[PDB]
Amino acid sequence: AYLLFYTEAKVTVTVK
Amino acid sequence: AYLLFYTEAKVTVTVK
Amino acid sequence: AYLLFYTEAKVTVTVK
Amino acid sequence: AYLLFYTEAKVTVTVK
Amino acid sequence: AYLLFYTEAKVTVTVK
Amino acid sequence: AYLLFYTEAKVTVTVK
Amino acid sequence: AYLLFYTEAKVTVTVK
Amino acid sequence: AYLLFYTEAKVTVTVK
Ligand code: NA
Ligand code: NA
Repeated sequence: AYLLFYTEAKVTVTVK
Repeated sequence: AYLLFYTEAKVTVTVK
Repeated sequence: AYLLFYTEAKVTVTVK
Repeated sequence: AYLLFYTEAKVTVTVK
Repeated sequence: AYLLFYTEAKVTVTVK
Repeated sequence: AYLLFYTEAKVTVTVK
Repeated sequence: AYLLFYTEAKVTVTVK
Repeated sequence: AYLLFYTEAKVTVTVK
């Protein structure tokens, strides 16, 4: 799986 | 799932 | 300095 | 400053 | 598992 | 689980 | 400088 | 500046 960084500042870290 | 930062400094990095 | 997580999910990672 | 992620997967992590 | 970084700058973060 | 840092510098980031 | 993980669980992420 | 990941497994995190 990847660690993904969704970003605006703020970031959301996801495991996909 | 998210990586969540539970924080006091120190932090717990939780996989949820 | 240390990395300061301001958590709301989303987080801001500050260099404090 | 804060950690600024530039996301494309690949990411560039910077200190802004 | 552990976090495996593939570095090129850009990096891919994976869970191995 | 949480991210467990085994630090020696170098670190191993385990998903515990 | 390094990012250093001072660790107990919780961790302090230090910029040195 | 960048956060850089030198990697062997172990990783070294640098601020450049
Ligand atoms: Na890309
Ligand atoms: Na590249």
